[PDB]
Amino acid sequence: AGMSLTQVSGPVYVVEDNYYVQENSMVYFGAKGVTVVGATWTPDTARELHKLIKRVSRKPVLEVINTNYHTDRAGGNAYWKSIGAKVVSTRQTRDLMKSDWAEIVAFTRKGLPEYPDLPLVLPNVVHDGDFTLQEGKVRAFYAGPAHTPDGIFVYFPDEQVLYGGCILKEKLGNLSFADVKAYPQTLERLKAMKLPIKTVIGGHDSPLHGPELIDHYEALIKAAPQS
Ligand SMILES: [Zn+2]
Repeated sequence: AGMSLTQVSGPVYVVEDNYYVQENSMVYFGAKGVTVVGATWTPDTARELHKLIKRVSRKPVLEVINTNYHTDRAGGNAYWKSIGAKVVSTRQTRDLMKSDWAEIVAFTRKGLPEYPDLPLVLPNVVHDGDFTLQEGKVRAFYAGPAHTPDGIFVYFPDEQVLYGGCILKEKLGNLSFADVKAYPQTLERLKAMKLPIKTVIGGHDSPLHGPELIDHYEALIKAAPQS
């Protein structure tokens, strides 16, 4: 399918968005409504995700988290706003989105000419620190710069699942926005938290991994150019 939505543990589901370059995002089915983590690539992909959500739950989509300011994490924003979902990010992410959205859209369209020239749609709920949703069961935090300056992690303590959006994945990638030397230092700050982790969801490539995906990517980036 163009997109799948599949349970990994309890109320925590993984989105495999096979549009453009495959990106993986998360959905949390809560008691009052649904939290989406990663807005997906475009307003059209966001609509496709909503269609899948409505086959699982009748409860409203409450909010969507932009885990960074890039197109694969914020592209769906127009759709989510249109249905009355909050679009949530850190202040850092929101500020970078305002200044750099045109730049990231242009960069995206260099490799993906078919990708739409999306207008800026900013988060309307902005956090200055770490934050939680869903009665503390979805926990977002900053541990330093990596793939971008602003990318955040989202942890699901009940299910022991960690999502890092674009930060964690199988292949190195081309690193155009990355802080190559800080990247492993951010991964080590993450590991030093000693979070109970059974599952790490990679934001690209195949999503389902164990905690060792962190070590896998750390080793790749420590061997990279400019490391
Ligand atoms: Zn990405």
